[PDB]
Amino acid sequence: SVKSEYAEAAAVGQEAVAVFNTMKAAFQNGDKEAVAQYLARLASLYTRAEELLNRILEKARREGNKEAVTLMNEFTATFQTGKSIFNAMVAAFKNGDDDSFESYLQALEKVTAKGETLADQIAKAL
Repeated sequence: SVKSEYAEAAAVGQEAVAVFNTMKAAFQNGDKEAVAQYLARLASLYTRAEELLNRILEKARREGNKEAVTLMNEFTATFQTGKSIFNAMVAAFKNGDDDSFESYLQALEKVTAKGETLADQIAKAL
């Protein structure tokens, strides 16, 4: 079902949350060796989630589920905000800019925590 696919994409999302929190602890400890690996893992997770969310949106459209389309449009636009912030973090790590890294990390956390309200309504609309 579109709903089973949504639950799968939500689980990938929660996987990225878990890796993000481990990455934050490593950043705070100064384990540059670990942060680089977590960043690569997160990028692969975000790429997968984006693909899954897009397939779900296109299926909702083909089903004529207007309400799910609206919510998925709003959700994917916010997903892109987080992805822009994540890309900025990746660049800041590569430049050695821990100050910017922390700032972007904090921003990505609240773009993520504020997207929580919408993920719940998407499940119910699909």
